[PDB]
Amino acid sequence: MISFIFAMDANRLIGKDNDLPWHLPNDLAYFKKITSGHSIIMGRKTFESIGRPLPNRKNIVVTSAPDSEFQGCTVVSSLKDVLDICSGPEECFVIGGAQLYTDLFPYADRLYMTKIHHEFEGDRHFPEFDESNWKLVSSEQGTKDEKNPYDYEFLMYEKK
Ligand SMILES: NC(=O)c1ccc[n+]([C@@H]2O[C@H](COP(=O)([O-])OP(=O)(O)OC[C@H]3O[C@@H](n4cnc5c(N)ncnc54)[C@H](OP(=O)(O)O)[C@@H]3O)[C@@H](O)[C@H]2O)c1
Ligand SMILES: Nc1nc(=O)c2nc(CNc3ccc(C(=O)N[C@@H](CCC(=O)O)C(=O)O)cc3)cnc2[nH]1
Repeated sequence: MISFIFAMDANRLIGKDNDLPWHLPNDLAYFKKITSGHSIIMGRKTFESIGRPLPNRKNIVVTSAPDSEFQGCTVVSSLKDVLDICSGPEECFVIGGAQLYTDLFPYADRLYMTKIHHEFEGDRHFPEFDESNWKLVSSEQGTKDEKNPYDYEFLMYEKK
C-alpha cells in the first residue's frame, strides 16, 4: 500500500532551494506520528534536505547513487523496486519530493495532506490532481499558536 504524506501551501508549493518554505513544528510532529512504524520512501534530494536518516523508520532512498553513499538508508534505483517492496497490505509512506509525488501519484491509496492557507515563494510543487476523485476521510484544524502561526489543517483523503 502506498500513502503520501506532504505539506503544501495554497499554490501547491512544497519546496524552495532544496528546503521547506516555512517552519511548522506541529506539522513535523504530525509527520513523525503518522510515519512511525513504516518504511518511508524519498528521492535523493529530499533525503539530503532532511540531512540524516529519520529514526524508527526504514529510510528508502530512490537514487542512481551507489549504496555506499547512503549507508544509513536502503537505496533503490527505480520506482519499480519501490512498488515491489511496498506491494500488499503493509503501508509505505512516500515522503517526496516533487518528482516522487508526481510519478507515484497513480499508485497512491491515501493522501495525508497538510494544507497551509498561505502563499510562499518557491520552486517545487505537489502535482495537480482532481479532488473529485477522492473522499475527504478526515480533517482537523492545526493548532494556531506562537510556534505554528499559520492557518493549516491536517487532511486525509482515500482514493475512490
Ligand atoms: N513540503 C513537503 O511536504 C515536502 C516533502 C518532501 C520534500 N519537500 C521538498 O521538495 C524538494 C525536493 O523535491 P525534488 O522533486 O527536487 O527532489 P526529490 O524528488 O526528492 O529527489 C530527486 C532525485 O531523486 C532521485 N529520483 C527521483 N525519482 C527517481 C526515479 N524515478 N528514479 C531514479 N531516481 C529518482 C534522483 O536522484 P539521483 O540524482 O541521485 O539519481 C533525483 O535527482 C525540497 O525542496 C524539499 O524540501 C517538501
Ligand atoms: N506533513 C509533512 N510536512 C513536511 O514538512 C514534510 N516534509 C517532508 C520532507 N522534509 C522533512 C524535514 C524534516 C523532517 C523531520 O525532521 N522529521 C522528524 C520530526 C520530529 C519532530 O519534529 O517531532 C521526524 O522524526 O519525523 C521530516 C521531513 C516530507 N513530508 C512532509 N510531510
